[PDB]
Amino acid sequence: RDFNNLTKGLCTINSWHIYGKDNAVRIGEDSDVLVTREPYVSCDPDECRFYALSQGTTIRGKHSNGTIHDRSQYRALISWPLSSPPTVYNSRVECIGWSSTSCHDGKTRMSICISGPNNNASAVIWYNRRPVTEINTWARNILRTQESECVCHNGVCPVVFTDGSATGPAETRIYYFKEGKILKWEPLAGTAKHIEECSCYGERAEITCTCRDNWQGSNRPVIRIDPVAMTHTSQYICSPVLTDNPRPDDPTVGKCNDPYPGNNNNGVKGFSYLDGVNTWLGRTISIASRSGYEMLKVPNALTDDKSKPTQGQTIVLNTDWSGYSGSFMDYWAEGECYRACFYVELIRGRPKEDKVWWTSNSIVSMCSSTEFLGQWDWPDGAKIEYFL
Amino acid sequence: RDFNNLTKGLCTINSWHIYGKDNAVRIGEDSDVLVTREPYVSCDPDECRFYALSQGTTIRGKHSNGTIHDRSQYRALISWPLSSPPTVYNSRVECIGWSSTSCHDGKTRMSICISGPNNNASAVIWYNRRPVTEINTWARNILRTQESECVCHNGVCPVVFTDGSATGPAETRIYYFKEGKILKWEPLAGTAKHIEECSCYGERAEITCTCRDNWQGSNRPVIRIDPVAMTHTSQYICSPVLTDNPRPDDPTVGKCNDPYPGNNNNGVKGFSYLDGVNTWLGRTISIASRSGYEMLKVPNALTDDKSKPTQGQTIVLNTDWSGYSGSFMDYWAEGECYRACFYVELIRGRPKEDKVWWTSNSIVSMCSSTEFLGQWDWPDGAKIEYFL
Amino acid sequence: RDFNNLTKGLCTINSWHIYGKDNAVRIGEDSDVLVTREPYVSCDPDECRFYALSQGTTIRGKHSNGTIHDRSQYRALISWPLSSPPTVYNSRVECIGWSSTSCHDGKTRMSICISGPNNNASAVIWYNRRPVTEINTWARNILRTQESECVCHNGVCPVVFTDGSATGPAETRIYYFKEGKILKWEPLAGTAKHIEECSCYGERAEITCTCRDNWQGSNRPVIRIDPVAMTHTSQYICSPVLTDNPRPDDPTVGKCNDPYPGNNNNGVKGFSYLDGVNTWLGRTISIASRSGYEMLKVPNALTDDKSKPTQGQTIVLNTDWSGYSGSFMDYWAEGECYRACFYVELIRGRPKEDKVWWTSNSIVSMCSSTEFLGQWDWPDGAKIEYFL
Amino acid sequence: RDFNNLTKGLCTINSWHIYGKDNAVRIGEDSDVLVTREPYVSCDPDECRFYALSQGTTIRGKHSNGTIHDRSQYRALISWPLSSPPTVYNSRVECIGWSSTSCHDGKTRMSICISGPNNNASAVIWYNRRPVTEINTWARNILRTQESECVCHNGVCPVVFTDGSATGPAETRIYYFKEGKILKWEPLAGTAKHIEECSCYGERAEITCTCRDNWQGSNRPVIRIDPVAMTHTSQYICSPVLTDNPRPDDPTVGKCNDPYPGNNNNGVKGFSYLDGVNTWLGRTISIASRSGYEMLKVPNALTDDKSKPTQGQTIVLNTDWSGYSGSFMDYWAEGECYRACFYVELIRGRPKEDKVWWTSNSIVSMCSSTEFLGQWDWPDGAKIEYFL
Ligand SMILES: *[C@@H]1O[C@H](CO)[C@@H](O[C@@H]2O[C@H](CO)[C@@H](O[C@@H]3O[C@H](CO[C@H]4O[C@H](CO)[C@@H](O)[C@H](O)[C@@H]4O)[C@@H](O)[C@H](O[C@H]4O[C@H](CO)[C@@H](O)[C@H](O)[C@@H]4O[C@H]4O[C@H](CO)[C@@H](O)[C@H](O)[C@@H]4O[C@H]4O[C@H](CO)[C@@H](O)[C@H](O)[C@@H]4O)[C@@H]3O)[C@H](O)[C@H]2NC(C)=O)[C@H](O)[C@H]1NC(C)=O
Ligand SMILES: *[C@@H]1O[C@H](CO)[C@@H](O[C@@H]2O[C@H](CO)[C@@H](O[C@@H]3O[C@H](CO[C@H]4O[C@H](CO)[C@@H](O)[C@H](O)[C@@H]4O)[C@@H](O)[C@H](O[C@H]4O[C@H](CO)[C@@H](O)[C@H](O)[C@@H]4O[C@H]4O[C@H](CO)[C@@H](O)[C@H](O)[C@@H]4O[C@H]4O[C@H](CO)[C@@H](O)[C@H](O)[C@@H]4O)[C@@H]3O)[C@H](O)[C@H]2NC(C)=O)[C@H](O)[C@H]1NC(C)=O
Ligand SMILES: *[C@@H]1O[C@H](CO)[C@@H](O[C@@H]2O[C@H](CO)[C@@H](O[C@@H]3O[C@H](CO[C@H]4O[C@H](CO)[C@@H](O)[C@H](O)[C@@H]4O)[C@@H](O)[C@H](O[C@H]4O[C@H](CO)[C@@H](O)[C@H](O)[C@@H]4O[C@H]4O[C@H](CO)[C@@H](O)[C@H](O)[C@@H]4O[C@H]4O[C@H](CO)[C@@H](O)[C@H](O)[C@@H]4O)[C@@H]3O)[C@H](O)[C@H]2NC(C)=O)[C@H](O)[C@H]1NC(C)=O
Ligand SMILES: *[C@@H]1O[C@H](CO)[C@@H](O[C@@H]2O[C@H](CO)[C@@H](O[C@@H]3O[C@H](CO[C@H]4O[C@H](CO)[C@@H](O)[C@H](O)[C@@H]4O)[C@@H](O)[C@H](O[C@H]4O[C@H](CO)[C@@H](O)[C@H](O)[C@@H]4O[C@H]4O[C@H](CO)[C@@H](O)[C@H](O)[C@@H]4O[C@H]4O[C@H](CO)[C@@H](O)[C@H](O)[C@@H]4O)[C@@H]3O)[C@H](O)[C@H]2NC(C)=O)[C@H](O)[C@H]1NC(C)=O
Ligand SMILES: *[C@@H]1O[C@H](CO)[C@@H](O)[C@H](O)[C@H]1NC(C)=O
Ligand SMILES: *[C@@H]1O[C@H](CO)[C@@H](O)[C@H](O)[C@H]1NC(C)=O
Ligand SMILES: *[C@@H]1O[C@H](CO)[C@@H](O)[C@H](O)[C@H]1NC(C)=O
Ligand SMILES: *[C@@H]1O[C@H](CO)[C@@H](O)[C@H](O)[C@H]1NC(C)=O
Ligand SMILES: *[C@@H]1O[C@H](CO)[C@@H](O)[C@H](O)[C@H]1NC(C)=O
Ligand SMILES: *[C@@H]1O[C@H](CO)[C@@H](O)[C@H](O)[C@H]1NC(C)=O
Ligand SMILES: *[C@@H]1O[C@H](CO)[C@@H](O)[C@H](O)[C@H]1NC(C)=O
Ligand SMILES: *[C@@H]1O[C@H](CO)[C@@H](O)[C@H](O)[C@H]1NC(C)=O
Ligand SMILES: [Ca+2]
Ligand SMILES: [Ca+2]
Ligand SMILES: [Ca+2]
Ligand SMILES: [Ca+2]
Repeated sequence: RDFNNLTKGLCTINSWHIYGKDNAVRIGEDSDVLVTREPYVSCDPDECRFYALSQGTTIRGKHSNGTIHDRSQYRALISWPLSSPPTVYNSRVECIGWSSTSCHDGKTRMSICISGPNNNASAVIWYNRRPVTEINTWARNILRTQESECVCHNGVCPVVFTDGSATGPAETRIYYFKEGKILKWEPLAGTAKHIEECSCYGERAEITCTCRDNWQGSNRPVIRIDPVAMTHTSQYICSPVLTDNPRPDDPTVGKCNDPYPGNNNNGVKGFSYLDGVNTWLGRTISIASRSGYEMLKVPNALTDDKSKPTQGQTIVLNTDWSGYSGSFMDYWAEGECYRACFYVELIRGRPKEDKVWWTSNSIVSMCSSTEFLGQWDWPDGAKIEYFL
Repeated sequence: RDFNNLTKGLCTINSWHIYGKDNAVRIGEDSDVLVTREPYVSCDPDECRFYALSQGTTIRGKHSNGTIHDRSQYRALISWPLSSPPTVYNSRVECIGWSSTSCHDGKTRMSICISGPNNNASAVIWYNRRPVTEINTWARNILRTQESECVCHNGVCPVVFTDGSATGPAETRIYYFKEGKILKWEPLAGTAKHIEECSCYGERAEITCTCRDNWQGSNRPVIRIDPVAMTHTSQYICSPVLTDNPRPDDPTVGKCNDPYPGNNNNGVKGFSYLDGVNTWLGRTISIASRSGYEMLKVPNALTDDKSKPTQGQTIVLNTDWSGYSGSFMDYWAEGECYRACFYVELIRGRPKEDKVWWTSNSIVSMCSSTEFLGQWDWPDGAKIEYFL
Repeated sequence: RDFNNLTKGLCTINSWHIYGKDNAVRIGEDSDVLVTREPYVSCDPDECRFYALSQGTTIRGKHSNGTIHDRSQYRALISWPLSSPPTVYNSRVECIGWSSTSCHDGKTRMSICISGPNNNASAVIWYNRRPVTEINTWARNILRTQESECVCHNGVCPVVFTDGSATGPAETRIYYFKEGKILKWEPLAGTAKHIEECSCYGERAEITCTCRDNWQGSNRPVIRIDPVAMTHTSQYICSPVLTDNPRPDDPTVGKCNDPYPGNNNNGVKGFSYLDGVNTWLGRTISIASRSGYEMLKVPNALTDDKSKPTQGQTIVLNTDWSGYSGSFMDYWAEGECYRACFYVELIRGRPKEDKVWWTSNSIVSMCSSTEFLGQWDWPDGAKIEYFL
Repeated sequence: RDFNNLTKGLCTINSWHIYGKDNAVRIGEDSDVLVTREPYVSCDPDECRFYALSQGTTIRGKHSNGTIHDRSQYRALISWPLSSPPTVYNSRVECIGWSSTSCHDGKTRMSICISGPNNNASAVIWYNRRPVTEINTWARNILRTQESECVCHNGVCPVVFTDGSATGPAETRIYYFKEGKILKWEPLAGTAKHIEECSCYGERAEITCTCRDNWQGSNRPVIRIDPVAMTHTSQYICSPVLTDNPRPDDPTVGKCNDPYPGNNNNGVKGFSYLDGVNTWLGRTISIASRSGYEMLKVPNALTDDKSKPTQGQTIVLNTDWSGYSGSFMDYWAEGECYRACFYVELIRGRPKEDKVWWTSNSIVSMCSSTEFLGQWDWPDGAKIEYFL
């Protein structure tokens, strides 16, 4: 009932423990589960929930044929209980649209969905389950945003949006919202060349976003934001451990303010926790496809351009599919420090498993632990052959 | 916890943004979704919900054969969460009957369903989930009401009812209710010749209803109601832009107090927001069938008998089916002014798509924006051929 | 939050209006609806709900074969929202057992289920969702109770139970409960020869039950109970309009303290509202099967042994099936007087419709009105042939 | 809102009455019910709920093939309403893992799930729906815990865990938790040789657990715990009535501090209420398989090594399958004394019913009564042949 303030710092991460997993494609083989993608996880003061962009069909309905396409009029942002499937009967629709973000400021929740044709799209900002502000396309080519939660400090909650080419210079803006209303906005500044799909967190009154350059970097852009002063800066992560996909093999030396060359015009949403010696990077294991997934401890990855791993943890094995991944935290948990968490989207279907006509996913999520705990891998677990 | 008072005026409408959409016939192909029609949208102080008249079968059950018929003992008024499907397991039954209306007065909700044979029907008025007043048929031929929400001001909530022929003079009455109890009622007065199915809103302590003349006007009747004095008047919308369906082509000059001739004995429930220069009319694009849907800005449409459009927005394209449409607003939203909203019913099945045996629909709804936002079209999206 | 007191008297009943109906066998043809029978309706301070004894299978599951049998280990008392179907996913299990009753005393709800073999059955009394008192069989032959709600006055809520033969003298007792605990009990007294299945209501601090003599009366037993003094008496309804089924045709003169002869060893649960000139009897239309259903106004039916009908209302037509019927009222509704209500069970399947292997039902319920409203009939509405 | 204190003693148990039963495999033949095993029952201050470890598939989905295996990444602890089925749409996931326990301390609920490979497993302790403490494997061979509720006294809630061989000496520890945090822990002490799967209760500020020796006793280990002093002791139940399974026939004299020999390396989770003359033991009827189930009154079973039964009650007959069983009580029920309750898991499928490919179960539970009530048997009730 008063706005949350990013007061604490992050706990030390010595390993990751399972937090939620829904087994959605298994259970969807014989239950009424909706076809999604682009999932994430966000918390309220009293419950943390799973989120995704619906495709408007169940996995076994006939209209599941064709769900590899990203934007259409039948998609919506939906949320559901932690670790249940997106069912037709248990899901809550937040807003209509084929790109989103959402965060709670302590008093209530802001949601933003985007819909439109490519050259005439528009975002409307929902605060306390009601429509308040709308924004229209500025550069007239697929206006999009984070696809994972935003972060708020005393009422102000910044959101990064890109409008323009995904294969050349684009127009990115950081908007500062409070209670649904635009306070100010700025264009992207600093050395990042291209921003797409930011995954963010905050600690000690600062917001950090690890984003995706689609144009030309296989190393990742980072935006640091100040919610009080309402300003931001951008860099690339210095470390040679490259975490975009597809990507060239790891070099010896990395790049701090320029894209690392080697693969152009493609990527994946990813994240990292950047906290000095306590820094952990997430990445696909295949350099060529979204398959496998690992967490790697690389001290001072952001600043040191020769930093190599110090400890690791396999989250998904290379023979299993992964996809998008992002950051969230439960800022309303009791304790001295923010515990860091992430989710990994596990895509099943087209394009890699071409023998069915649909695309869908399941979620796995994890949080940090100060113990050095043992590891297991967490694959989707459906057998595509049962759907034939 | 005290009665709502229509205090504000309407915001300026410079375009319309998506508000809710449920994709019910898509998802019903493989989920347990009920067969409906005659939908609308109404808001409580804490949530806005979708409503419709159930047919008592799911779309894929065998009893869906024959649901083109309008009145029977198996229909009921049901409500469900905003932007979910009318599912068997997520729906709430408000009352039993094949015609309805419903509004919240600030303290609690009044619902009215009607059932009976044609020559002996009856309305019972429910207030706070309990039956309170009943009214019996006065002219003994299909007693009916709005099929969309009523509007309340300080406890009084007026409802328009018609009893009699749909193809000649009928008996229409406006009843003023407070907490379920009839305060007074009047017969229709003013120049409207025939009223059927009113769609209403209020601003600055006045209620406006745009209704359907079935007998002989292709231009629409309007009733202005005063909830304090409890009086009303009626006219037709002056503008030559004709918004009933089927209808003759648009003339040059319009009619203010007489039906515009050209099509007799048929129509569709429709609406409009009548606010001086800030006036917007909704209509089907086909003059011959309920197909396509558009919003048109026609300044002073009610009074000027030569008013032509000034700006437009396509809501459904002409190759896709539409149906009934109406007005609602969220009178409990924060702000200086009432934001105007509407829904469009999208009928699928018989009679136009004769290769299945059922009739059902989905909902699309929209609210206004002061920005000039870009447009997309919003079709039902099912493929009838999957139901064969 | 303090016990309800039967303070008011009954309103005048000049006709009956629809209150709830669920269309369960229609919708069960293609939804996951449970097989029930022996339904009734009971109200809490904030909601009225539907109740029945489950058979532990859905209508279309294979285990629905054999549900004509009455007692087994798989039955339970369940409640669900007013006018929805008993679905697997929307139902609440109150207690386990193949005979029940349930009422709310103002503070919280008492439920009683009975299970056992025929010669060793037992009742356990649940108050505030917890087990409190248990009673064991006294005469060792199918211990049973009302199959419809009990009625409470200032904490005391009496329940009638029969243990023994259904085809000869039995042992009936009236137990007075308060907060789950037996205060006292008495054996049946007065002139009724055999009690089975009582349907009760209260007005002005008196409880009236119309019961079923199975042994030898086609006229019905009535028990009047005093909850303060905790005493009771019994008679038969004097009127020649006979309301049990099967039954001989209506005589000219009736019997006040003896069973009317003509049909032995069979019956149906039924009810009546006994209020001087304002008295209304419910009965099947067939004298030979449970088919058709009507309400009849017979002034002073209880006392006058020559009373004939004065006004009527057809509830179900004779070509459609009916079954059990009973009384409830919403003692927590605002108003000067108790409005009288009833439900009718509509059985579908074996034994009359032998071409399927299951038995199940739907509910229709009605309440009274002081208006003289028009009538419609309310049949189940499923087509058995869709289940083949 | 303040911690529960084990204040009362147990009521006298003169027979057992039905409390809950869900009929899950019957209803799962045609509803979306999840495949489980290892169920139990736990109560909150306001509701008692059913719990089990999910297999991540519905009974009729294809992924049900192979659910005889115990540990995998697709299992989770779920809870659902008392006496409903574990449905996809009505279940709540508590934590991820293939072994668990859970109890409410009066203020809120602690849950512990365990996942991992066999040689690197880990427990994480959830308090108030959030992850708080994690523990890693100490002896590196299937770290497991109770599979039924723990018991709390003024904030401290002890849990027994075993890590190591199931066929030789293992490492067992008793951890004392308060609000999610480890206060202390001890290794097992006293004369018990092997602990696996403890079923516990408390009365007068003492916790009693009846556990399973898998290695070599057909008589059962008992741990008595003191939550204030945080200490414990262990013995075997002295009585010759042997309650593990498989087991040799009952001897004449029993063993108080040594395993009774006769069957090595196998068992079943079971329980008992140990209260002087008021002592009741539960056991399978077959000495060779988990089939049949009975309650037996054996006065002073724990201490007297020649104690024989005095009274009995058949719960499941020998021709029907049983499985695991355990103890719970509703410590928040009104009354002078704790009423004792238990559940029995009823396994259906492989390995005994090899003609299907899945394994699943239903629950039956019972509580005590001071009346001598009559008995019935409570079998699962599905017919396997309907699943072919
Ligand atoms: C029980 O549970 C515990 C807890 O999980 C288990 O213990 C963990 O075991 C993990 C696996 O062994 C281990 O993870 C690794 O940690 C390494 C850190 O070790 C180094 O430092 C420590 C301390 O200083 C030393 O002891 C040790 O000797 C090392 O010096 C990481 O280096 C490991 O990551 C790399 O290996 C894996 C494959 O094995 C790669 O997938 C990964 O990407 C890393 O290697 C690639 O990238 C680097 C960096 O640029 C390159 O140098 C390297 O050549 C690889 O590059 C190619 O591949 C990538 C990806 O395909 C591609 O992009 C690139 O182009 C190249 O093609 C690893 O993360 C945990 O630290 C350990 N935890 C703890 C606390 O012990 C235990 O085993 C369990 N089991 C049992 C049986 O009990
Ligand atoms: C990006 O997004 C933006 C936002 O949506 C898009 O911009 C919008 O584009 C819309 C389509 O062009 C446009 O809508 C039209 O607005 C007209 C107003 O324009 C006039 O005034 C402005 C300013 O004064 C001038 O600039 C302009 O030159 C005009 O003078 C309306 O007139 C349009 O409606 C009519 O056209 C459509 C078909 O195009 C008809 O369906 C509709 O019914 C209207 O026409 C019929 O009715 C009139 C009135 O009686 C008749 O005169 C006419 O002949 C037609 O009559 C026949 O048809 C009807 C229906 O079948 C039948 O009943 C009758 O009998 C006859 O048979 C239209 O509404 C928006 O204004 C514009 N918005 C803004 C802010 O710009 C942009 O394009 C998007 N795209 C891209 C690529 O970026
Ligand atoms: C619009 O809506 C309104 C509101 O519903 C409709 O108006 C209602 O219409 C009803 C049907 O006509 C009517 O109901 C009947 O009321 C009779 C009362 O009428 C008498 O009194 C009034 C005033 O004093 C007089 O005007 C009138 O002339 C009469 O004197 C009841 O008598 C009727 O019930 C009997 O008839 C039906 C069949 O028609 C039987 O099923 C029923 O059981 C009753 O008859 C049997 O039982 C009696 C009593 O023992 C016997 O005497 C008789 O012979 C029958 O016995 C056989 O059958 C039974 C059952 O099978 C069996 O057990 C026995 O053994 C024998 O075999 C009836 O109830 C409403 O009163 C009326 N309401 C109002 C306010 O007007 C209107 O019509 C609608 N329609 C339209 C088109 O607008
Ligand atoms: C109506 O409802 C009421 C309420 O339920 C019903 O009344 C109950 O009826 C029950 C069944 O008769 C009865 O239960 C039995 O109680 C015995 C106690 O009786 C003794 O004491 C009383 C009073 O002192 C005396 O009246 C009586 O004469 C006796 O002396 C228990 O002994 C019974 O348990 C044993 O029998 C059953 C089979 O019948 C076994 O399954 C069970 O395991 C017990 O026997 C085995 O174990 C013992 C102990 O070591 C051995 O000595 C014995 O030989 C058996 O051993 C073999 O089998 C086991 C299991 O397979 C195996 O492990 C071992 O190796 C050996 O192979 C039984 O529990 C209730 O007490 C009674 N309740 C009341 C209040 O009356 C009434 O009947 C219902 N019916 C009707 C029609 O109205
Ligand atoms: C956050 O800080 C503001 C002042 O900046 C204060 O009013 C607010 O209550 C603080 N938040 C919380 C959760 O205390
Ligand atoms: C899916 O659609 C394609 C064309 O878009 C069609 O050929 C294909 O057969 C469909 N798949 C199935 C399984 O119906
Ligand atoms: C509406 O007006 C009445 C007086 O006409 C007042 O009592 C009521 O509280 C007002 N409504 C609200 C929501 O304040
Ligand atoms: C629907 O009913 C008609 C007659 O009312 C029948 O001929 C038709 O075949 C039915 N449709 C289907 C698909 O069963
Ligand atoms: C019912 O009567 C008792 C006294 O007999 C009184 O305490 C109670 O509050 C009354 N009930 C209500 C609902 O007022
Ligand atoms: C129902 O059970 C009977 C015997 O109890 C069997 O003959 C019959 O065929 C079954 N019905 C169906 C449709 O399976
Ligand atoms: C339990 O005991 C503590 C003191 O040991 C006390 O504070 C607490 O309130 C007691 N529990 C309850 C439910 O009263
Ligand atoms: C289950 O899996 C086995 C091998 O694991 C396969 O042979 C069997 O046929 C499957 N069962 C069914 C009914 O599909
Ligand atoms: Ca890239
Ligand atoms: Ca018309
Ligand atoms: Ca009889
Ligand atoms: Ca053993």
